[PDB]
Amino acid sequence: GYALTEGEDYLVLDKPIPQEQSGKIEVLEFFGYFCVHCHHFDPLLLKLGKALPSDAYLRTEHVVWQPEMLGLARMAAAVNLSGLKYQANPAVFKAVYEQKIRLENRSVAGKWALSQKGFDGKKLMRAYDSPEAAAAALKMQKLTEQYRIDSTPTVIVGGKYRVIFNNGFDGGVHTIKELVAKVREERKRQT
Repeated sequence: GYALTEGEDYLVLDKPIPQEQSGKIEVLEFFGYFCVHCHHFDPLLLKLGKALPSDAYLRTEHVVWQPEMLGLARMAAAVNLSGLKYQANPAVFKAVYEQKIRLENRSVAGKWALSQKGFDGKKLMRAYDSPEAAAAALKMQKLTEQYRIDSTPTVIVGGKYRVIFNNGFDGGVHTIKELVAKVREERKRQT
């Protein structure tokens, strides 16, 4: 099978990241659109996300390490606020990592978004402009600094378990699935 041994598969965080929901097991991913490993790992992570039972969920946050790149953090806010994660991610990652398009810039984003064709780019920009998006951008920066996120992708399952990708990011999916099972059993009540 696939036993979960500490200091091997995962590390118990020093200082847990509060889930945005009590009652369900959070799978948290920090990432950047400029990160070749996030880009590659993203299809696999969304797939896991879509298959997660109803008691668990995926949450993704975009690291902010330099003020100039808060706009990428804001584009991620758009993507998610808009409900377009499953549609837009591949395209967004592509534009940023493969095409070096500067989506942190607003004129550029809006243009790219509306030039798109595989999802409602209009919707995306409605959300990108929403004041809720800027607020989420700042919370993302806050999250980065507050919890010392110095590498992407960082996956914390259930607030208190940090994934160690000792056999590749591809190998971490079936570790994340086990961490949710671990938190579930930790949550579960008796008689």
